[PDB]
Amino acid sequence: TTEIHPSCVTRQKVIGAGEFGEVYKGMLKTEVPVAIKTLKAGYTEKQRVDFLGEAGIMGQFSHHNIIRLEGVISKYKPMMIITEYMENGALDKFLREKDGEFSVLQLVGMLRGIAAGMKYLANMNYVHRDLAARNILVNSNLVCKVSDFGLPIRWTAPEAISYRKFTSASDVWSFGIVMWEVMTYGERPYWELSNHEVMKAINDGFRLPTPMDCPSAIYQLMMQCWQQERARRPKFADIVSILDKLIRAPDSLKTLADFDPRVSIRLP
Ligand SMILES: Cc1ccc(C(=O)Nc2cc(Cl)cc(Cl)c2)cc1Nc1nc(-c2cccnc2)nc2c1cnn2C
Repeated sequence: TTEIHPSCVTRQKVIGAGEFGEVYKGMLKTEVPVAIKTLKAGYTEKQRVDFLGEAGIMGQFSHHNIIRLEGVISKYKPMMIITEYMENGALDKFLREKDGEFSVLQLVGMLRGIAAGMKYLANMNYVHRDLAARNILVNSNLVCKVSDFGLPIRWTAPEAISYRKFTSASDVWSFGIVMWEVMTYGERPYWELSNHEVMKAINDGFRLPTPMDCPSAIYQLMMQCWQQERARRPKFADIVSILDKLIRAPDSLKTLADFDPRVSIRLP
């Protein structure tokens, strides 16, 4: 993993928290903006193994839709994981702050990118376990990069909740939920239902209703991500292929799924 000298890093502002340290925005000289996760004095052996292990896995990833590791500081303390900086931040907040501002084709493009990143992770034998819009970063080209900021009942497949079976197929369930987040501009899955009410609804066969203005093909795809039987869900290769074909024949997205009105307004 590329080792960066501390003199090349300037931490500027705190942007969040890590396992045993803080996360910062800063600048890297070689200035490019970067995000910086630190491991502070007193960290345990297990925290060090997990921190350096995370850096090592991130260093093996090279994909347009996966956050890119700039380097690591391991030879000096505090230790640091340094990534590219994504100007538009996390996707859930981004869409909530830009409600209605994008075209259907732009939104589906986002999903294609997320799906390509997930196909790569799954092929690399990396199970994400926490896929949600809050863990996707957006750059100034609208490119979505799968990330993981650490800690999700509403996003998690039934077998993962029930007996802790996390696989790329439970990640597919989560991707379905991410599709719904994107097409709703960041609505909260299942709205005010409690965690127990969500699981009961899922077990009894209910599923999230179609978003407003949602292409029929897109709702059909998210519905197939939520099959109870794990083996029946599409693989990420299937998802990428479908999304790529829909984008390349964009008239395919003009057919919309019926939106079930929660409210009726009667006017003459
Ligand atoms: C520094 C860093 C370290 C680790 C990871 C990461 O994704 N690790 C990872 C991903 C995979 Cl797919 C697999 C495995 Cl093994 C590990 C990401 C970053 N970078 C960012 N993080 C945050 C941030 C904010 C608040 C709280 N925590 C983080 N904001 C950012 C970043 C870039 N731009 N912005 C606005």
